[PDB]
Amino acid sequence: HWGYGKHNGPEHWHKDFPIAKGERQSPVDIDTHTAKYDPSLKPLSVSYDQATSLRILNNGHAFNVEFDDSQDKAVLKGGPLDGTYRLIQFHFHWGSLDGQGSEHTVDKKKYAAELHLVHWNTKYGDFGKAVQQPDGLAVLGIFLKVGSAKPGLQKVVDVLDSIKTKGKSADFTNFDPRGLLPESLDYWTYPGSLTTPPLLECVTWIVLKEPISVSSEQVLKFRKLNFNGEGEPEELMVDNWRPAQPLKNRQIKASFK
Ligand SMILES: COc1ccc(S(N)(=O)=O)cc1
Ligand SMILES: COc1ccc(S(N)(=O)=O)cc1
Ligand SMILES: OC[C@H]1O[C@@H](O)[C@H](O)[C@@H](O)[C@@H]1O
Ligand SMILES: OC[C@H]1O[C@@H](O)[C@H](O)[C@@H](O)[C@@H]1O
Ligand SMILES: OC[C@H]1O[C@H](O)[C@H](O)[C@@H](O)[C@@H]1O
Ligand SMILES: [Zn+2]
Repeated sequence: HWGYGKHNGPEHWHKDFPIAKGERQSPVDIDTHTAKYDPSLKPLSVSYDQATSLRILNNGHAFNVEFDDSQDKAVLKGGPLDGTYRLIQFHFHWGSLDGQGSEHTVDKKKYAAELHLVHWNTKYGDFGKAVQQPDGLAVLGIFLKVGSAKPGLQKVVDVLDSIKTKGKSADFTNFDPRGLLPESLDYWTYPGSLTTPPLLECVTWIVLKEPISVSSEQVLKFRKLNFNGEGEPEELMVDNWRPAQPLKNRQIKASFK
């Protein structure tokens, strides 16, 4: 099965997912000097006040905090997006050490971790149909750097001991994802893909420029999770990030002048 190790990591994925070498793969390095301000971008609207979180799951690659997406409870609109995109889940990618962990990089800088808030375009009815479309998904990416603690992350941190191994889940109701945002919504945007198999080229990426700060203790608890299932030899869930992929025939646009 695909993973992040030497024998099943990103350099192997193309053998079962040939789109891994495609024209629109993610993540990418964001060259800030090359990225151009785009006056055609509309204001970005993150509308999470009615979000309904349900559950947190260790899926063997990361942990997903899942939302009720049966209605427009928590949506992303505006910016580069045409129409309404509905929040389905968020997850993170992180490193074994503070100096790596993000998927996107900024002028080749790697952050300690990266948060992905995943949304699907409601014109396509369901996530499964959305991932058949070139504008099916919008992922809001947020970098994490290590410094002061992020208070709105602590509830996530504290439940991780209950989902240590692959396949474990726990109730995770009444979690407010607004507490994971930075102050500014300045962003870069480009067309890309899922960063894990099946690597589908369906994503409008919106990557915020301002990182959030989390404490060393918070990210250390991410690193206590396990890739393995219960009873199996312990493999710490660390370095679950894909490196930057070729930009090819793309441009990164900036929301800010
Ligand atoms: C059993 O060994 C493997 C190795 C690689 C992969 S892949 N292509 O990364 O999904 C799958 C299985
Ligand atoms: C299968 O669903 C997904 C959704 C999102 C992502 S990512 N890591 O945000 O690009 C990967 C896989
Ligand atoms: O409990 C987390 C969040 O859930 C939402 O459905 C509520 O409308 C918010 O007021 C609350 O902060
Ligand atoms: O032909 C000029 C155009 O080139 C494109 O590649 C850029 O995205 C536009 O911002 C520019 O106006
Ligand atoms: O908000 C997410 C979770 O945070 C804490 O774990 C609370 O104890 C729990 O009730 C809640 O579901
Ligand atoms: Zn991701």
